[PDB]
Amino acid sequence: KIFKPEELRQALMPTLEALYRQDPESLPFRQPVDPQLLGIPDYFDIVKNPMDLSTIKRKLDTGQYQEPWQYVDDVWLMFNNAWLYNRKTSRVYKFCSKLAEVFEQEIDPVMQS
Ligand SMILES: Cc1noc(C)c1-c1ccc2c(c1)nc(CCc1ccccc1)n2CCN1CCOCC1
Repeated sequence: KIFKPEELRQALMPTLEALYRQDPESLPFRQPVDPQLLGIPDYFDIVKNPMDLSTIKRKLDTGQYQEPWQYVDDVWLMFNNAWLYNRKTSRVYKFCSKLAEVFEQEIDPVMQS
């Protein structure tokens, strides 16, 4: 499959928008994790490949995703990072799990079409 980056933007962006609409659950994911602001100086040791919603949006706007799985891989990276770093009892871990449930529902049909 050859992929049109504006046709992929139009197909994929509503799945990203689905994640942004979740409030409060998307709030920690809207900008890059800032370890200084959050007081978590080991974050970049543990999380080698950070990702967040703003980064995925800018990637999709600059035509960075040659094919849709690369996009799906970034969304999962963002989730896996938050699950790796955070305790299971934490607000952000539980928000991650909600976002992942939303994403799975949204992306399923879109990757079909
Ligand atoms: C994502 C992710 N992965 O690991 C952590 C830790 C986060 C993360 C990532 C971000 C998190 C956050 C947790 N909790 C909050 C709000 C509470 C807070 C805690 C300490 C200091 C200040 C606030 N935010 C901050 C959310 N703000 C909202 C407004 O825009 C900037 C980020």
